[PDB]
Amino acid sequence: APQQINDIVHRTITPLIEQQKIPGMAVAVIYQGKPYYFTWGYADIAKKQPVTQQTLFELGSVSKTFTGVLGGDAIARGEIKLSDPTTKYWPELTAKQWNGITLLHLATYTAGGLPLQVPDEVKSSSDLLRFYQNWQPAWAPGTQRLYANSSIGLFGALAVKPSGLSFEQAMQTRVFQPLKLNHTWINVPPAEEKNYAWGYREGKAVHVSPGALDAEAYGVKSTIEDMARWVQSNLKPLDINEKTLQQGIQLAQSRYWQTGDMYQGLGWEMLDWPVNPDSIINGSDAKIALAARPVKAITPPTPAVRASWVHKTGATGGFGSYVAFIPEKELGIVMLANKNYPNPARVDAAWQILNALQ
Ligand SMILES: *[B]([O])([O])[C]([N]C(=O)[C]C1=[C][C]=[C]S1)C1=[C]C(C([O])=O)=[C][C]=[C]1
Ligand SMILES: [K+]
Repeated sequence: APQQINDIVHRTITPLIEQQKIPGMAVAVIYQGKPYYFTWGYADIAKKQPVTQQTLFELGSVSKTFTGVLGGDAIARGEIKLSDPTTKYWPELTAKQWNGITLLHLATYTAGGLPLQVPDEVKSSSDLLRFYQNWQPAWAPGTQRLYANSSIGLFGALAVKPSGLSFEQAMQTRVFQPLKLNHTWINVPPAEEKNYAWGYREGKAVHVSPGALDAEAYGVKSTIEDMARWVQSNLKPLDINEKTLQQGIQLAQSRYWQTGDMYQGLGWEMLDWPVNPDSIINGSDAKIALAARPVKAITPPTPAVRASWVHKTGATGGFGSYVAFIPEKELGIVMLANKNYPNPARVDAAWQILNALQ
């Protein structure tokens, strides 16, 4: 690999692993459209299994970027419209607070304060309907952004309804397969367990537990190679042969709302480049605080901007992931770890690396 990439990655990540006590980590840097991989430590401490380029990590909320692109692909296929009322897909949502809430609001966390998490007690389809029917919005739709699994999660579930496929089948056939993400999974098959890293929380080995809308909001597991290919695909959508998928990727990076320096896409979040780490942290869900922020609609949405820092953070109880890329520089990075460490530290490292290589 080019020495400049080798050096900045090792000089940045080694200290990070030491400071955060991360058991295992994989990093990919995409430079001028080529991936370079790095691994450290352990996927399974007790069984002494090292992290490799084939190790599966829980992506946590980075899964939302796949959900956003799958929704974009459905829009491109003419199956759904973001301007469609949620009730068009779920007529059973008869409670009056749902009047005026569209798929756009669900996809962008602007429905009026849907909760951060779906309660553990909510499991079945009937439980889910009851939960959304009982939810009382704090605000009118399209006025404030409140990051939430229950918002983009519902968007993903509804977006695939016209297809006639389960969410998992739609993701596999319309996104994973076309992009050759052959070691990316919503449910890890038994044959792949030998490569599934354990997450570590308070020193205990853990894997994510089943939950309602998990697949849609935080349930994808993937390798550093497939994630590098996902970044490549999002950096250069015009190279994608499947027209609706190319279009869907472009729709997911469009700018729908602005709050401060941040713009909300479908799954992806974007800031204009150049920008410093402090601004990225404060202009993203990478902050320690859970924040309600008024938003300004971008009418109509701005098509994907090349000079942007496009990114997404993700976590599960035992994992911490981060993806960021800058289209106009053909540069990107994926950082996958089996410990859920502070988001600001992820942004700091990613920025240090990409700024050095830009
Ligand atoms: B996402 O923003 O990473 C999302 N992840 C999950 O809901 C999956 C998890 C299961 C247990 C812990 S995270 C998310 C993460 C968190 C958090 O800080 O743990 C909160 C809200 C959403
Ligand atoms: K589920």
